[PDB]
Amino acid sequence: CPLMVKVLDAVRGSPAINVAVHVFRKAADDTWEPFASGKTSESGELHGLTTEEEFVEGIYKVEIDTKSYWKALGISPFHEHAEVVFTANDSGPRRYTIAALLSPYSYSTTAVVTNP
Amino acid sequence: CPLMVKVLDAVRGSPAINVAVHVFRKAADDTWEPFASGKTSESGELHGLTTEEEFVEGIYKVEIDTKSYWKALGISPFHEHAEVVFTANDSGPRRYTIAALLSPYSYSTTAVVTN
Amino acid sequence: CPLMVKVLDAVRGSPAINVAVHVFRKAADDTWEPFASGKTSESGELHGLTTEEEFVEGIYKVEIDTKSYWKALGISPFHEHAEVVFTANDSGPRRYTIAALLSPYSYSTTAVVTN
Amino acid sequence: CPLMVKVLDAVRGSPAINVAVHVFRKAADDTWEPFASGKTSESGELHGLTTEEEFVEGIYKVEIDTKSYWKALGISPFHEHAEVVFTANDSGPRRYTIAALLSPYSYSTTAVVTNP
Ligand SMILES: O=C(O)c1cccc(/C=C/c2ccc(B(O)O)cc2Cl)c1
Ligand SMILES: O=C(O)c1cccc(/C=C/c2ccc(B(O)O)cc2Cl)c1
Repeated sequence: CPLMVKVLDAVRGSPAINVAVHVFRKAADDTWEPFASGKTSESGELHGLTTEEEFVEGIYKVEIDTKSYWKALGISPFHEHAEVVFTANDSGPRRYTIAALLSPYSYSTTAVVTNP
Repeated sequence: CPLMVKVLDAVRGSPAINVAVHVFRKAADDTWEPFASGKTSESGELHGLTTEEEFVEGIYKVEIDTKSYWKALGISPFHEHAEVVFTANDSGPRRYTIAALLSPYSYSTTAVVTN
Repeated sequence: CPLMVKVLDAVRGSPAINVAVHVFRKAADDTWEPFASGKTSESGELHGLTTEEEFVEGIYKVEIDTKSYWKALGISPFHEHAEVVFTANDSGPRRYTIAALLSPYSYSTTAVVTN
Repeated sequence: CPLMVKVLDAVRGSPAINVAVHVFRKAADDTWEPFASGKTSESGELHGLTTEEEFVEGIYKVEIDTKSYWKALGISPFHEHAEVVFTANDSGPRRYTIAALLSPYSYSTTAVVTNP
């Protein structure tokens, strides 16, 4: 699994479940092309977005749909989404975990990058 | 000052100085139109981006050029930039501070919205 | 103002107002001796804790009473309090700001140390 | 596993490996009694600190030795340690993950609490 997304809820102290995630990759014309999408499981994890073959070098954007998540809990949050933009695989294949910790008016994101 | 941006450095324990910041407003066709920009000061702050008259309700994006900041310090970073996307809403408090705390492989952002 | 404490609320997007803060200094027998305390202001800030003369090198602990803050808002929190423990060092920059961003099950803290 | 500690490094984008962790429990006389200790593995996780039987109701302090961690990387950090203090098991047994994300002058901690 070359790209995994994990989302946690800082209000409830739990995984953030059923969070929609859309991944985009910058094309040669500088536009953001849809790359993969999914939603977090009961563990707050999203697996299976892509494959080693498909996940080539590029600039990727991981958009985490935080607003939809919060509204369903009765909270009117600040942000539209959390966006995470990074260059991937420019020194060869790596495995990326993109993690996000969510609050209604704040979020934090970190990456764990490992070499297979 | 309806919109202020503040940036801090979690590696050095300091304001993040001379960081480029660009603000965009979402247009009717869903594209991002340049709205305001500047560089953070010695206190890590960027004031004077807009005025009450110009800062109407709508969706805004604040892009913070974190990659260039880390590169200038000789530190290899993860993100191309930090992006903060939010709706300005007239019912809520009037002044928005978008703050960001930067590390090479992580960032955190919060909004302080007050009267 | 060699030591300032600033507290923000990640749920409401606001300063954390009227939060009790206690500062302790580590004594020679390893016990924590009360040093200074106060409540955060309407801007989430606590100034005037100590003076240059009194704030000598040593290990300090800042305890932020987060549990009472959340309980007053009707929100069930995880932590008893947030604790920030650090060494004051004379070589470094002179003014210390200990900042904390609070959520019910999480908190983040940073130091901004400047001249 | 009723209590697990996970530590990540925000400078390197990796697990924080070999981080010492000491857990204390408040005694009846209000002193902090040593409860369990260990260090994080290659995954940044510390398992096996305690058992369901031993981990009774109480106020617990998880002290993560961040200063020692950073000095070994050549960084003179701000904090002595990160302390995480919480009441546990007061509504019956729960499973607790205490996570911490470390930078030289900052750290963030969150808890994931689940009901077995
Ligand atoms: O505190 C922040 O700023 C922060 C930011 C972004 C992510 C995280 C959480 C990471 C995490 C990753 C995996 C597990 B796991 O179920 O083993 C648990 C946790 Cl908490 C914490
Ligand atoms: O993102 C985190 O994890 C984080 C952690 C700890 C503190 C902060 C906030 C810093 C701050 C400091 C001063 C002002 B100010 O009123 O000029 C505003 C802000 Cl938001 C953000």
